[PDB]
Amino acid sequence: GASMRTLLIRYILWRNDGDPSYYNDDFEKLMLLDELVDDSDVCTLIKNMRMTLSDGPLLDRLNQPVNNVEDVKRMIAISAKVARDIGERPEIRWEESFTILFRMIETYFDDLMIDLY
Amino acid sequence: FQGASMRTLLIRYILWRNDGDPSYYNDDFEKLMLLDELVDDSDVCTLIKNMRMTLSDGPLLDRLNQPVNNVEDVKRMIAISAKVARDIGERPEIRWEESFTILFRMIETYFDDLMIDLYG
Repeated sequence: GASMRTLLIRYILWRNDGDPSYYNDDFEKLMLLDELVDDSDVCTLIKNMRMTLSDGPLLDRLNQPVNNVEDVKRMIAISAKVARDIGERPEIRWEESFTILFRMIETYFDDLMIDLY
Repeated sequence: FQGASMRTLLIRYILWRNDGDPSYYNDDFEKLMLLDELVDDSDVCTLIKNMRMTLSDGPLLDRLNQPVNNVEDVKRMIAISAKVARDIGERPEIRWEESFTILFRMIETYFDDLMIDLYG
């Protein structure tokens, strides 16, 4: 694939629904990032992002800085575990969640692709 | 259709119409591919020019100044999104999140009707 954007959208949506038909081996290197976030912190991060039933991960509400590729990988891991824990529901506004994620991490796509691949 | 989200389905479908990657095919997409009949391949260039799209843009449907009043209009918007996504090429600079923001703001209220009309 040519797009980190397309990969991360697919990965996060798959972490949300856990549908084995939507598995791709492209996801295996992204799943390794789960180590960067404790399952115990996920509910804390959801409450810090003031999330309603209509919200996907809203990372800009964590007020945590993104200065390097390691911060990016933590934000992906947070997105994945939050996506996992909030449930597969039609009202989640994924487009708003991805807007915030890519505004935050876009500039580090080169560093990220090197670090993973 | 055994999924809960029209949003998730349409994001996956449009991204697959963009890259044509057979590993990202899903049979969920077959009913969406039938909507291609609502848009002639001949008009796609015209629609792209009318949406004033740059190399960094996905489909920007709100610039068509076309109405969305019923499920049939929603199906045409999906078809336009699919063929434009097909014709603009798989490029990393395309800002898919901006394109999906516009599509779902336009069609979201018709999601229940759409899921019934397509999948039962």
